[PDB]
Amino acid sequence: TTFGPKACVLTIMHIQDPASQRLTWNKSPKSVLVIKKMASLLQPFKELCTHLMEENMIVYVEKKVLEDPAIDESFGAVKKKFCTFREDYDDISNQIDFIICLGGDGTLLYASSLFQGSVPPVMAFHLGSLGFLTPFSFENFQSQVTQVIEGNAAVVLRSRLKVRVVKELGKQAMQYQVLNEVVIDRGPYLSNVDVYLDGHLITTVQGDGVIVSTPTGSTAYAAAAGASMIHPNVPAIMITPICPHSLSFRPIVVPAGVELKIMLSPEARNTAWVSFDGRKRQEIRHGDSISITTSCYPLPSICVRDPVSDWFESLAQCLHH
Amino acid sequence: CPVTTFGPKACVLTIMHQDPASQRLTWNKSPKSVLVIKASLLQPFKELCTHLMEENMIVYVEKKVLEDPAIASDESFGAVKKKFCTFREDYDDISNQIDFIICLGGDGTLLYASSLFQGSVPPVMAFHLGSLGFLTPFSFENFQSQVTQVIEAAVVLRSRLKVRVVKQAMQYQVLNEVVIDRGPSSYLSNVDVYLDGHLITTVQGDGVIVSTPTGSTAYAAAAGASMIHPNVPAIMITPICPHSLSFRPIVVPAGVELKIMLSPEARNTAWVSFDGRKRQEIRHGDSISITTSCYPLPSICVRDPVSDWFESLAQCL
Amino acid sequence: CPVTTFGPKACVLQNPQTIMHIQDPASQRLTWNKSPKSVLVIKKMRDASLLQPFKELCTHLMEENMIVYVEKKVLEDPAIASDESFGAVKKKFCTFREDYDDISNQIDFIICLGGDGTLLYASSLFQGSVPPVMAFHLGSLGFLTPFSFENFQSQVTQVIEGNAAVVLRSRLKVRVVKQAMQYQVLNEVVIDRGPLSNVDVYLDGHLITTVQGDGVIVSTPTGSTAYAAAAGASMIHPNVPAIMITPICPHSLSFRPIVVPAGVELKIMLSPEARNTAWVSFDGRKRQEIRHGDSISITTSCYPLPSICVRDPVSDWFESLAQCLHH
Amino acid sequence: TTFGPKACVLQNPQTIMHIQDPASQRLTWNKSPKSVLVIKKMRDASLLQPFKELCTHLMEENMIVYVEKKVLEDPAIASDESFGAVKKKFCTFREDYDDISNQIDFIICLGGDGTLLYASSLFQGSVPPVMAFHLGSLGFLTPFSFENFQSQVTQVIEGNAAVVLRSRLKVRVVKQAMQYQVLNEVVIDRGPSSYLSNVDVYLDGHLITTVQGDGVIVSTPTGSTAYAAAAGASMIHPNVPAIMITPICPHSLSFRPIVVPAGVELKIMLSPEARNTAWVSFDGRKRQEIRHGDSISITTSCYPLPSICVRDPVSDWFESLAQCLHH
Repeated sequence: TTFGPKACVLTIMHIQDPASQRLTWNKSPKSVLVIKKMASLLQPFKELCTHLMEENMIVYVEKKVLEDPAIDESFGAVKKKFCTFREDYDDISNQIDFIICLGGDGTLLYASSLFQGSVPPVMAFHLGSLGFLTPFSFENFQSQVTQVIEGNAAVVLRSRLKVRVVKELGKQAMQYQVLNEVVIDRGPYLSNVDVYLDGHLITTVQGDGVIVSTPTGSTAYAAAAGASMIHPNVPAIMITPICPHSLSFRPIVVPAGVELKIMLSPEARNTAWVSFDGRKRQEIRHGDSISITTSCYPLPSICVRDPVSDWFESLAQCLHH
Repeated sequence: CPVTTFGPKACVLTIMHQDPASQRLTWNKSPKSVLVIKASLLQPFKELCTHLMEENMIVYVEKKVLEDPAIASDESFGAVKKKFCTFREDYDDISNQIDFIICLGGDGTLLYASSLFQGSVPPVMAFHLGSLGFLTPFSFENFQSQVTQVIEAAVVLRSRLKVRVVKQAMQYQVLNEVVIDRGPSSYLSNVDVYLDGHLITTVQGDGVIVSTPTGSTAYAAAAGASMIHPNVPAIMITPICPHSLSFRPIVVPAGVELKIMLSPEARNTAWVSFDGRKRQEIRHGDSISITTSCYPLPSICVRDPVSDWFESLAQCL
Repeated sequence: CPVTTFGPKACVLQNPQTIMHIQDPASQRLTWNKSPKSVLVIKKMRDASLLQPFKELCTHLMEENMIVYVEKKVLEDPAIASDESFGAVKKKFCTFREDYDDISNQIDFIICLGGDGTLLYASSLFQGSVPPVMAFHLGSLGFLTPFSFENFQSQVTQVIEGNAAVVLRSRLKVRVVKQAMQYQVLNEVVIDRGPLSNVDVYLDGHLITTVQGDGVIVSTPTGSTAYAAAAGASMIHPNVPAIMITPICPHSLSFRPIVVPAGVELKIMLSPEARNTAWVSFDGRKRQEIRHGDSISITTSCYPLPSICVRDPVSDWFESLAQCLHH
Repeated sequence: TTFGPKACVLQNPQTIMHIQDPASQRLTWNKSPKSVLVIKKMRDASLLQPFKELCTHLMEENMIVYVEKKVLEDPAIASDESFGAVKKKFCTFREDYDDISNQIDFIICLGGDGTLLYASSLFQGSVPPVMAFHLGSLGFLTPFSFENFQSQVTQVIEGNAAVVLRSRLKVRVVKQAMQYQVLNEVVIDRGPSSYLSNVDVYLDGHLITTVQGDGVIVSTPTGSTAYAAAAGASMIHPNVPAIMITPICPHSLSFRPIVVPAGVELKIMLSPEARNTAWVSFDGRKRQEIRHGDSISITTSCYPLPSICVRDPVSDWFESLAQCLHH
């Protein structure tokens, strides 16, 4: 904090080291929500659920998972002991102690959509490929699940973005938590979307649109639009234009504490559309604003080895293929 | 600052202790020595140095600056020219003699300041005359009052990389980047990149750039990297014209240790550069270790860390 | 002239059915079999800077005893409607309705005021043979507007009375079979996803890939400075015979833009596994859904757009490129 | 062709060009081939058995087989006692010392990558027909599978095989005038200079831009899958007549890759204000310094490389593209 022989820097933040973080259970978990990728995961699902119940724990699954014809007379005993919820009708946000994901892709996106406030710890398993969000192998799953419950497992606090859509009626405000990104794209050539950073007009996006992503979302849609692969321990917000009219408009990475305000330019002839992790697509009209900030509710991803090692392994596998 | 509770039963159990957007400069003692680093700049150089001396301060400059016939022929500036405290770039170490640095003109003035201060760096106040750039936020108009205001200020702590080359061990502090390229070799490079001891990949292409957020607007930008705000703690790995098009630029946490060396199967040698200078050959068995330096470059703001960068981007776009 | 002998013993047989007879793309000139009488004037919409040049050019063309056509909506604009001086001229225009009237065989040559969509709007009106297009720039040079409005009278006269140079800007013929519909595009045909696309791309009957990404742009060398430019394509001189296939934000980063010969036939359709529908658009217009079983067949049109040159096809593009890289 | 109701383009004999259809070209032997040059990919053990098999067959078919001296020096070839009889019957040449340009009737390449580059460097005039085999992956320049090679080699010798005439660039370096033929590209880079390059690019005498970056790649459609691919260029079918100009890590992000007509003349030289020197490479070989006053003139060569086809120019490339996008 000393700069040369006479100067120094004089507000102080208290953050735990992202590389040293571990999970703690104030009380032993009892309710577990199981999420599986929407056929190879049928036997692992059946095996996991039987184990969790034999370990005296209430298992939650979406109603549609048990409706699948593949889900068996032998599994009937377990099938009857499940706690089911309906995705579009039921709120299980405050009922779940722990989350287990079977398979990759949108399992963690789906977990994030169910938990729009505090997110319970997430243990993600891979069956097919390693991916970036599923570090655990299903081999010796019983001992690993036990070590996560009984021990102090390492975690990556995968940041999320808080997205507030204010629409003129009074006014109506809608809040969304995105794990990967928030896309603002043109309606059916040139969008006219104004991007403000901490109150400063940064630019008017003219092109297909803009992706505002988290380091977790750096391997998602933004990757395809020219963004960098960002380790989930890097505190930042990424702004990636989609097919910009100005080729000089390169992807941008800003500090996690900035506030983004996105709205249609007053001169905008056409409307724009906003999407939250590819879901809940809705129109942005004149007078409507989208405010993006880093959420105070990150997704706690449990680790196999540690935050750095797990991502490096996923990167090494990514660059081997 | 995230909520540390995860659902109804879990939470997180090493604790680190300043907001990068709220940082300001403090003088334990008033500055007495200023280092000035700089044809369009000749009159503002004379103007500034006459002002700094009139404000009772020892002004340091490199010997070659005063050797210039534009400075040497000026008889009026002969009184000031004699009062400067000179140093020789390659022979003299002024690292612990300078209290504050002033840069005239853009480009490699900050790179040059970084090379002179391989330990703690005094605060840098950079002026632009031509274009705004990304590292020169101050306008030379009303400089007298601006400098008075800086002495009697907001700052960005621009991180640097600590580079260790073992072939004999050599240490270098780089402000922008360290480039490892194939040099005169036609054949694609065979550079092994290790992150915290883990072999990530073998770079096959023109090479790899390992940069700081400050260096993101430099060479890495041209190689497909993102523009990273200097308040983001991170190290960047950008391949140069990679053979695999899927090999995207990478941004890693500031606390990782990078190890770069030739692949055992490498038929040709690689070359390492430090902020474009001190180019040298990398042979088999030689290693380049890269970590974030504990000595960042303190760049003084015209407005604030966020606003300054946004305007440099507004001018860029 | 390439040497047709390959080493001491081999060569390529120079057969009459293999030798093509193409007019030099760099040496082409315009000829009037009869003097033009009708002119179509197209001006960039909602640009106030073009109002005075429009009125000036229209007054001149009529004073040169010629029927000046404009779309009805152009004269409806309050900027034109409020001007009392332009009344005499305003009454002498032949107006047509964009969506109702076919002026394809009534127009002798076209004049464009400003860049952007002016030329693609001309292409949409002429789905068969296209009359000569003389495009003017007011703001920046651009790539499709070579003429300066300074001394326009003499230039318009030189184009009518002389043998002006031309670039035959190729177009694509697009057949949509859902019922068959035919479209001519100057720049591109975009096949994009609805709110991961699963669009199959066939080249001369061969399935090349399934596009998982935002979609695909199939463009002409003229379209290379348009939408495809923003999606990572190259700038292609309009005298280069080719079809461009540019993916939009592909899932596979290794999927680079592709340039194929002008004589290939592209067939685009939804992959059998496509859960969502795709959308096809023609120079950003006439957007329509693509369902399972529907096909889009793309070939080079036999009706290219004749763009009049200030100097020549090569010189004009080089000048536009030099100005493009100066900015 | 007509353009609207009254205009057309004058079809003049001095304007009409007589170009061979690139899709219809086939190989003809004026005399049966006797001397074959065999080129195999360096540091690849998988090609050793195919090499031995091929060279035993060619000699059994009473033909003189040429190989570079270093190929037979390899311990894998040198130790094999069974291959000794064939090893003694080869005509060896020394790469940089011997000129075999007028001794070879036919070229066979084993494996991809630099094999065709190496063939091109040996034949700076007329190039004998090239039959390229793939063992590992299909690639873009090796269409033949080594399975049933005997019958394929015979069909190429006894028949009228289809051919792609892969254009080359003629490069004249005046620094003393030297001439070079490149199959893929000519690179002009900043070399060891920390400072951004200052390379002036002229197209048909017109100064287009000053490249300030790592440098510029001037490539052929064949070279589009080589170095230029890595620098942001498009994949161009080898039947597209064109020259490609791709900047390497340009200082201006707006500087996109460019595709120009095959008949343009490029002149590259240092900007008068250039503080540092540039370096010119020819297919990654013969690297040399470019000082003030030195010029590089690039045009399409009159000696293209005749690549023999498995099926045809279009089909072969589409298959290579389909395999490229499958991986």
